[PDB]
Amino acid sequence: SMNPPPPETSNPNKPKRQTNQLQYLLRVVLKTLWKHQFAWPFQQPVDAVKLNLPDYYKIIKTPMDMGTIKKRLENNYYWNAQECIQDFNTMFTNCYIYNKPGDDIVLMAEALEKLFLQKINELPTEET
Ligand SMILES: Cc1noc(C)c1-c1ccc2nc(-c3cnn(CC(C)(C)O)c3)nc(N3CCOC[C@@H]3c3ccccc3)c2c1
Repeated sequence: SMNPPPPETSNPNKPKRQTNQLQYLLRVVLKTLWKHQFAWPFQQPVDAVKLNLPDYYKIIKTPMDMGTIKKRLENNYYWNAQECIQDFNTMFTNCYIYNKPGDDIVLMAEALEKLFLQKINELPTEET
């Protein structure tokens, strides 16, 4: 089998912006998560071929990972902080769909998501 093409990290027709919130997401939120003990499985797309995962890309049609989100923040791909926050949420949700509650990968995701939500509370309250 084959993996699909990864999600785009640049698009020459999509308008770009840097906001205070998008900056905080790169400089504070992603940085914290990236260095965490349980980050590594989320630092790049799920290689479903190499991990031999049954029907992964048949169940997960909107894949997402921190590797992608990191390059997207670095390339000023997003217009809004909400676009980025929904990428984080997609990634967690995906994990909780494909994997059994309480399995190791889910406990890792749950720890990252708790840390995510703590740092999302510190966001500048207005996007400028
Ligand atoms: C699936 C899935 N859904 O959301 C995410 C995120 C995943 C995901 C992503 C990457 C993964 N990478 C591995 C992995 C890559 N190398 N190794 C080390 C070694 C010695 C080859 O086993 C383990 N291993 C992974 N899983 C695959 C499924 O079962 C558990 C196994 C795992 C999880 C955590 C630690 C070790 C192994 C996993 C999983």
